[PDB]
Amino acid sequence: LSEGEWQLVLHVWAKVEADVAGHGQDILIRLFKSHPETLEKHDRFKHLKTEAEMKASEDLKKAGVTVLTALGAILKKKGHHEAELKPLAQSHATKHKIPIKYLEFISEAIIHVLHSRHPGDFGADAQGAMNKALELFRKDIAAKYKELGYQG
Ligand code: HEM
Repeated sequence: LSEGEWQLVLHVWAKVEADVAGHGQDILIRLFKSHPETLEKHDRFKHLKTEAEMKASEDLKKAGVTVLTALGAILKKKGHHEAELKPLAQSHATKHKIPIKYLEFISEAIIHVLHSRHPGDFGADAQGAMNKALELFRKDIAAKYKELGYQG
Protein backbone atom coordinates (compact mmCIF):
# COMPACT_ATOMS: atom_id res chain seq x y z
CA LEU A 1 0.00 0.00 0.00
CA SER A 2 1.13 3.59 -0.28
CA GLU A 3 1.69 5.62 2.83
CA GLY A 4 -1.51 7.62 1.96
CA GLU A 5 -3.49 4.41 1.66
CA TRP A 6 -2.17 3.26 5.05
CA GLN A 7 -3.24 6.58 6.52
CA LEU A 8 -6.75 6.17 5.19
CA VAL A 9 -6.93 2.72 6.77
CA LEU A 10 -5.70 4.04 10.07
CA HIS A 11 -7.95 7.04 9.99
CA VAL A 12 -11.14 5.00 9.78
CA TRP A 13 -9.68 2.51 12.26
CA ALA A 14 -9.37 5.23 14.86
CA LYS A 15 -13.15 5.52 14.62
CA VAL A 16 -13.49 1.82 15.35
CA GLU A 17 -11.24 2.32 18.38
CA ALA A 18 -13.79 4.68 19.95
CA ASP A 19 -16.09 1.70 20.54
CA VAL A 20 -14.35 -1.47 19.70
CA ALA A 21 -17.05 -3.76 21.23
CA GLY A 22 -19.93 -2.23 19.41
CA HIS A 23 -18.14 -2.43 16.10
CA GLY A 24 -17.17 -6.04 16.88
CA GLN A 25 -20.74 -6.98 17.60
CA ASP A 26 -21.97 -5.44 14.38
CA ILE A 27 -19.23 -7.16 12.34
CA LEU A 28 -19.78 -10.62 13.81
CA ILE A 29 -23.57 -10.30 13.55
CA ARG A 30 -23.16 -9.34 9.89
CA LEU A 31 -20.86 -12.32 9.34
CA PHE A 32 -23.10 -14.82 11.01
CA LYS A 33 -26.26 -13.48 9.23
CA SER A 34 -24.55 -13.46 5.82
CA HIS A 35 -22.65 -16.75 6.30
CA PRO A 36 -24.30 -18.83 8.99
CA GLU A 37 -21.91 -21.69 8.68
CA THR A 38 -19.24 -19.50 10.30
CA LEU A 39 -21.16 -19.36 13.57
CA GLU A 40 -20.64 -23.12 13.94
CA LYS A 41 -16.94 -22.50 14.70
CA HIS A 42 -17.73 -20.77 17.99
CA ASP A 43 -18.71 -23.48 20.47
CA ARG A 44 -19.68 -21.13 23.25
CA PHE A 45 -22.28 -19.30 21.25
CA LYS A 46 -23.10 -21.28 18.10
CA HIS A 47 -26.71 -21.76 19.34
CA LEU A 48 -27.69 -18.12 19.07
CA LYS A 49 -30.66 -17.50 16.88
CA THR A 50 -31.84 -13.92 16.83
CA GLU A 51 -30.13 -10.59 16.39
CA ALA A 52 -31.22 -9.59 19.86
CA GLU A 53 -29.73 -12.75 21.37
CA MET A 54 -26.50 -11.96 19.50
CA LYS A 55 -26.44 -8.40 20.89
CA ALA A 56 -27.10 -9.58 24.41
CA SER A 57 -24.41 -12.27 24.36
CA GLU A 58 -21.35 -11.49 26.48
CA ASP A 59 -19.35 -14.24 24.76
CA LEU A 60 -20.10 -12.84 21.26
CA LYS A 61 -19.13 -9.29 22.51
CA LYS A 62 -15.85 -10.63 23.88
CA ALA A 63 -15.15 -12.44 20.57
CA GLY A 64 -15.65 -9.26 18.53
CA VAL A 65 -13.20 -7.40 20.71
CA THR A 66 -10.69 -10.27 20.40
CA VAL A 67 -10.82 -10.09 16.62
CA LEU A 68 -10.68 -6.32 16.31
CA THR A 69 -7.88 -5.93 18.87
CA ALA A 70 -5.73 -8.36 16.92
CA LEU A 71 -6.63 -6.88 13.51
CA GLY A 72 -5.96 -3.36 14.69
CA ALA A 73 -2.53 -4.35 15.83
CA ILE A 74 -1.92 -5.97 12.44
CA LEU A 75 -3.13 -2.88 10.50
CA LYS A 76 -0.89 -0.55 12.52
CA LYS A 77 2.15 -2.51 11.33
CA LYS A 78 1.37 -1.26 7.78
CA GLY A 79 2.20 -4.68 6.21
CA HIS A 80 5.20 -5.45 8.49
CA HIS A 81 3.11 -7.96 10.37
CA GLU A 82 4.87 -11.35 10.22
CA ALA A 83 5.28 -11.52 13.98
CA GLU A 84 1.66 -10.79 14.61
CA LEU A 85 0.50 -13.23 11.97
CA LYS A 86 2.60 -16.07 13.28
CA PRO A 87 0.53 -16.96 16.38
CA LEU A 88 -2.73 -16.21 14.57
CA ALA A 89 -1.92 -18.55 11.69
CA GLN A 90 -0.84 -21.21 14.22
CA SER A 91 -4.20 -21.31 15.98
CA HIS A 92 -6.41 -20.65 12.99
CA ALA A 93 -4.74 -23.27 10.81
CA THR A 94 -4.14 -26.05 13.36
CA LYS A 95 -6.88 -25.62 16.00
CA HIS A 96 -9.81 -23.62 14.77
CA LYS A 97 -9.43 -24.52 11.06
CA ILE A 98 -10.62 -21.30 9.59
CA PRO A 99 -10.40 -21.41 5.82
CA ILE A 100 -9.37 -18.39 3.81
CA LYS A 101 -12.86 -18.09 2.41
CA TYR A 102 -14.11 -17.38 6.03
CA LEU A 103 -11.48 -14.66 6.25
CA GLU A 104 -12.97 -13.28 3.05
CA PHE A 105 -16.43 -13.39 4.63
CA ILE A 106 -15.28 -11.44 7.72
CA SER A 107 -13.45 -8.98 5.54
CA GLU A 108 -16.76 -8.31 3.67
CA ALA A 109 -18.47 -7.76 7.05
CA ILE A 110 -15.79 -5.33 8.23
CA ILE A 111 -16.12 -3.32 5.02
CA HIS A 112 -19.95 -3.32 5.34
CA VAL A 113 -19.92 -2.09 8.93
CA LEU A 114 -17.31 0.56 8.31
CA HIS A 115 -19.26 1.92 5.33
CA SER A 116 -22.57 1.79 7.29
CA ARG A 117 -21.14 3.63 10.30
CA HIS A 118 -18.54 5.95 8.89
CA PRO A 119 -19.40 6.77 5.25
CA GLY A 120 -17.79 10.18 5.31
CA ASP A 121 -14.51 8.47 6.32
CA PHE A 122 -15.02 5.50 4.03
CA GLY A 123 -15.37 6.70 0.53
CA ALA A 124 -13.95 4.99 -2.51
CA ASP A 125 -10.32 5.92 -1.76
CA ALA A 126 -10.58 4.62 1.81
CA GLN A 127 -12.58 1.50 0.87
CA GLY A 128 -10.00 0.58 -1.70
CA ALA A 129 -7.16 1.10 0.78
CA MET A 130 -8.95 -1.11 3.37
CA ASN A 131 -9.61 -3.74 0.68
CA LYS A 132 -5.91 -3.75 -0.16
CA ALA A 133 -4.95 -4.04 3.55
CA LEU A 134 -7.30 -6.91 4.16
CA GLU A 135 -6.17 -8.68 0.93
CA LEU A 136 -2.55 -8.36 2.08
CA PHE A 137 -3.53 -9.90 5.47
CA ARG A 138 -5.30 -12.80 3.77
CA LYS A 139 -2.45 -13.39 1.27
CA ASP A 140 0.17 -13.52 4.02
CA ILE A 141 -1.90 -15.60 6.43
CA ALA A 142 -2.54 -18.07 3.56
CA ALA A 143 1.14 -18.50 3.00
CA LYS A 144 1.66 -19.15 6.70
CA TYR A 145 -1.31 -21.68 6.73
CA LYS A 146 0.44 -23.69 3.98
CA GLU A 147 3.75 -23.58 5.92
CA LEU A 148 1.82 -25.29 8.72
CA GLY A 149 0.35 -27.89 6.39
CA TYR A 150 -3.14 -26.38 6.10
CA GLN A 151 -4.53 -25.80 2.60
CA GLY A 152 -7.67 -24.02 3.66
C1 HEM B 1 -9.68 -10.61 10.95
C2 HEM B 1 -9.77 -11.92 11.19
C3 HEM B 1 -9.56 -12.57 12.44
C4 HEM B 1 -8.74 -12.25 13.54
C5 HEM B 1 -7.79 -11.11 13.62
C6 HEM B 1 -8.95 -13.23 14.56
C7 HEM B 1 -8.35 -13.20 15.77
C8 HEM B 1 -8.51 -14.08 16.82
C9 HEM B 1 -7.82 -14.10 18.07
C10 HEM B 1 -6.82 -13.06 18.49
C11 HEM B 1 -8.29 -15.18 18.76
C12 HEM B 1 -7.83 -15.64 20.15
C13 HEM B 1 -6.43 -16.30 20.14
C14 HEM B 1 -6.34 -17.47 19.21
O1 HEM B 1 -7.07 -18.47 19.36
O2 HEM B 1 -5.58 -17.29 18.23
C15 HEM B 1 -9.25 -15.86 17.98
C16 HEM B 1 -10.01 -17.02 18.24
C17 HEM B 1 -10.92 -17.67 17.47
N1 HEM B 1 -11.18 -17.36 16.15
FE1 HEM B 1 -10.42 -15.86 15.10
N2 HEM B 1 -9.77 -14.16 14.08
C18 HEM B 1 -10.27 -13.82 12.83
C19 HEM B 1 -11.21 -14.50 12.02
C20 HEM B 1 -11.96 -15.60 12.43
C21 HEM B 1 -13.06 -16.13 11.66
C22 HEM B 1 -13.52 -15.61 10.34
C23 HEM B 1 -13.56 -17.19 12.40
C24 HEM B 1 -14.76 -18.09 12.13
C25 HEM B 1 -15.46 -18.14 11.06
C26 HEM B 1 -12.72 -17.30 13.60
C27 HEM B 1 -12.91 -18.23 14.61
C28 HEM B 1 -12.24 -18.21 15.81
C29 HEM B 1 -12.50 -19.17 16.89
C30 HEM B 1 -13.52 -20.34 16.79
C31 HEM B 1 -11.70 -18.85 17.92
C32 HEM B 1 -11.62 -19.49 19.26
C33 HEM B 1 -12.46 -18.79 20.31
C34 HEM B 1 -13.91 -18.71 20.11
O3 HEM B 1 -14.55 -19.81 19.93
O4 HEM B 1 -14.46 -17.57 20.12
N3 HEM B 1 -11.69 -16.37 13.53
N4 HEM B 1 -9.30 -15.24 16.72
